[PDB]
Amino acid sequence: PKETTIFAMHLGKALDPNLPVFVKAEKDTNIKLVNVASQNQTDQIQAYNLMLTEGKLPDIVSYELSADLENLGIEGGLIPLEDLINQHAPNLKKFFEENPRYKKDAVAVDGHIYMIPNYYDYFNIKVSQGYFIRQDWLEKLGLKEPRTVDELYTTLKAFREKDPNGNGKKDEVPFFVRANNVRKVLTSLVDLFKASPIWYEENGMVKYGPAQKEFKHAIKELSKWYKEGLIDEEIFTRGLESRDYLLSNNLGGATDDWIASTSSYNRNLADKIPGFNLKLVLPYELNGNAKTRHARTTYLGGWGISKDAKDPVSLIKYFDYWYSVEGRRLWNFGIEGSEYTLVDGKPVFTDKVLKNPDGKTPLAVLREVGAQYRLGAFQDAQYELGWASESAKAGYKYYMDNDVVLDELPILKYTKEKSKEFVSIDTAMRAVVEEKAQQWILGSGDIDKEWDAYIKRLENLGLSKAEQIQNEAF
Ligand SMILES: CC(=O)N[C@@H]1[C@@H](O[C@@H]2OC(C(=O)O)=C[C@H](O)[C@H]2O)[C@@H](O)[C@@H](COS(=O)(=O)O)O[C@H]1O
Ligand SMILES: [Ca+2]
Repeated sequence: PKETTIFAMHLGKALDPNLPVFVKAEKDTNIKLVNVASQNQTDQIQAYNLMLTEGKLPDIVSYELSADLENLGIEGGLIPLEDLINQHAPNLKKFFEENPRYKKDAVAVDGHIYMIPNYYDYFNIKVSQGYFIRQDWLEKLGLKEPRTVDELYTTLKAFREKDPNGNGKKDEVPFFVRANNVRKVLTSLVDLFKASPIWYEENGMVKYGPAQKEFKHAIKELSKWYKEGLIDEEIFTRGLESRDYLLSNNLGGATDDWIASTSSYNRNLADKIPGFNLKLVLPYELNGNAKTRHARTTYLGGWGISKDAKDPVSLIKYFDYWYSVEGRRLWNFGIEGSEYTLVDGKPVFTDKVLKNPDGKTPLAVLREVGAQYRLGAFQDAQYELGWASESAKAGYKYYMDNDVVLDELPILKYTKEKSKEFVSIDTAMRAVVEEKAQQWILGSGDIDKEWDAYIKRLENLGLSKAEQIQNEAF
C-alpha cells in the first residue's frame, strides 16, 4: 500500500496530494504522497525548521530556501542524486545535458547534486514584478502619470484624500502589496526607493541591502507614508488575498507585483468596476535612477531525497516524471479536458482558466488544481503566454525595451563550513531586519535614533564575515 512521505508547502499551503495534478501523477507513477506538513500549517520556514527536529526526515524534502536545502545535503540529510539520475532519470539527464547553465544551479561545491531546483523558464521570460497604477483614477482626478517617487507620493495622497472611487467614503488604499511573509512585503515596498531587503551586486562586489543608506531612506519614507494612510495599514498582515480583495472592492490604487497576473485584473473586473484600468508603468525615477531590482531568478527552491527514504530509486523516477513532455505539461497546464485542450498538439486553456466566473486570476485557477506547485519542476513559458493578456505581453517587452531591470544576484554556493556559517549569519540578520523594519514602518521605533545600533547589531551577528563569504563565492 506503500506511502511516500513528503514535506511540501508553497504559498502558505501544505501540498494536498488529492488535487487533480497529483492524482494524475499518482496514477502514472504509483507514488502516493503523504505530507508531513499538516493542513493547518502556513509558515513554511517554521514548519521546515520544526520538521528537522523530527526523528526521521520524510522521504522527499521540498523547501523554498535553497541555500538551506543544500546545507541539508552537505550535512548528509539529503543524498547525492547524480548516480540515481544517470541510471534512472533519463528526462533529467537529458535536461541537464541540454542546459549546462541550469545544471550548475543544481551542482553543489563538492560536486554532488543534492536537490532538483524548481526552474523558471528564465531564458524565455526574465521579468517578474512591475509597477501598476489605477489609470482610471488618475483620469477621474485629472492627474498625469507620476514619474518620480515624490510625484508618486503626491498622487497617492490625492487617491487617499479625494475619493477617486466616487463613493463618498474615505476608503481608498492608495498603494498595496501582495505577499505571504515580511521579506516579501518589504520586497514590494523598498524597491520603490531603489533599496533591497537581500544581497545584491555592485560593480562585481556583493553587498547586503538592509545595511545600506538607501534602505534607511526607504524605511523612513514608508513610515511617513504609512502614517498618512498612503500604504495599506494592513501591509504586513493582509496576506495573499490582498490584491484580490483590494482590487475587487475598488479600494486599491497602485501596487508593485508580478506582471502577468496583475495585468489579468482589467479583464477580470471589467464589468464589476466600469472603466477599471490598472496599468503598468516604468519604475518611478529616484533622482534619475530608473532601475528596478525585480527580476526572475533562474530557479526558486527545490526538492531532494532524504537519507531516511527506504526506496530512493522509485523517488528519483518520481522526480523524473515531471521532466517528460507529458509530466512537464501536467505540472504547467493542469488536466487535459479540464484546464486545457490540445489544438494542433499544443495546449489552449479553457474558459475555466481564462474567464473564471468569480474573478480569479487564470494563475489562481491553475494553482487550485495543483498546477504550478513549486517543487523541483521546470516551468514552461508557454503556459504563462497561454493566459497572459496582450497588455501583459506588451508589458514584458516594455520593461525589456527600456532596460529598467537589473538582473538578480545568483544564489551563491559555498564549501561545507562556510555554507553552514553563511546561512546561520544570513538567517540571524534577516530576523533583525524584519523586526526593525516593521517597528520603524509601524511607528513603534524611531529609525533615526536606532539605525546605528541596528547596524552594530548586524555587524556583531557576522555581517563582515557573511560579506567575505559572498564575495569569495562570487
Ligand atoms: C515558482 C512559483 O510558484 N513562483 C511564485 C510566483 O509565481 C509566478 O507568478 C506569476 C504571476 O504573474 O503572478 C507568473 C509566473 O509564471 C509564476 O511562476 C508568484 O506567485 C510569487 C508571488 O509571491 S510574492 O510576489 O512574493 O507573493 O510567489 C512565487 O513563489
Ligand atoms: Ca472612496
